[PDB]
Amino acid sequence: HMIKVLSPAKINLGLWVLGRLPSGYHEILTLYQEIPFYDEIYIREGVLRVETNIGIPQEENLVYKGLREFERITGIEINYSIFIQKNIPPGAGLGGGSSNLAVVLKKVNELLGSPLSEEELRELVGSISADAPFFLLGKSAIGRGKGEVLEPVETEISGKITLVIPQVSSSTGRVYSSLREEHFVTPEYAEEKIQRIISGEVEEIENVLGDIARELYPEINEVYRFVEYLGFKPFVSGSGSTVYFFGGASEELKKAAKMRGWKVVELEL
Ligand SMILES: C[C@](O)(CO)[C@H](O)COP(=O)(O)OP(=O)(O)OC[C@H]1O[C@@H](n2ccc(N)nc2=O)[C@H](O)[C@@H]1O
Ligand SMILES: Nc1ncnc2c1ncn2[C@@H]1O[C@H](COP(=O)(O)OP(=O)(O)O)[C@@H](O)[C@H]1O
Ligand SMILES: [Cl-]
Repeated sequence: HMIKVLSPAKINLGLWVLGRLPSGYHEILTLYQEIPFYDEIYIREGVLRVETNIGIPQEENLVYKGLREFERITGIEINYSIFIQKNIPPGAGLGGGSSNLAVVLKKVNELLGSPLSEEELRELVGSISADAPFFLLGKSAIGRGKGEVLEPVETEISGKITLVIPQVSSSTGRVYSSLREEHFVTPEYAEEKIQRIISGEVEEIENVLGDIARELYPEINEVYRFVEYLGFKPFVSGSGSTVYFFGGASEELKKAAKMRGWKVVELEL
């Protein structure tokens, strides 16, 4: 009895870093926005298996790690065969892996009689991925702490958004590790910025991890410069690699993308 579950992406509509935590993580503020861009996940009764169409090893898959932790916490044997069709590229700053982890573990929990509460599930996915708890909420939310302390919000943002995703995979850890004092801001500063974005002022979006990613991976900067040339203000999701803008894709951009190996995703919010 195979089922299909959709695993959506997010973008950050702005991100600010407040400082380092002794744990090695960073305290942040960000506006998360779930976007209609999905991995397709097929769940089948069978021997525990987690496969993708892009060669991610089972042992390194967040979903697999989550299911194995589920088994350990709960005592219940997981007999599900998982295949993920990965439309959302790894290292794109769209939280694809985090989404995968959250929707699979939410579904498997329900299928097995809900041995974990909303809170326990949240803590489980959260202990593996800072972005994963967002995907248990979806829609629009302010993420605080490491990103997992969530406040649902209603924004005045709608219309076309285009994602331009280069082939280069951005390492989240490497981008965060390049942060120094000059990159940090007070929460009061970030908090004012986020509220303006929520009210529709998209010009107020910024993201220091984007600044760093453009330096560490020159192709992200090329995409960024190309979007400017197209007549749009570019923005960066996560720690890169994705650049987005508020508008549609022209034939010129599609041509550039085809030639350069960029993925162009046209969305409506
Ligand atoms: C950049 C964002 O995509 C914005 O939504 C997220 O903060 C990244 O979250 P994620 O992909 O779930 O990241 P994780 O897999 O939990 O952590 C990967 C690495 O990123 C760094 N990291 C992540 C989250 C955070 N609040 N501070 C950090 O410093 C840590 O060095 C960590 O080892
Ligand atoms: N199910 C999964 N989907 C995508 N990436 C995964 C998955 N499981 C593990 N990974 C690993 O996580 C990294 C990218 O994950 P992703 O959530 O796309 O990062 P980000 O969105 O922060 O750029 C890659 O190194 C990849 O090998
Ligand atoms: Cl930005």
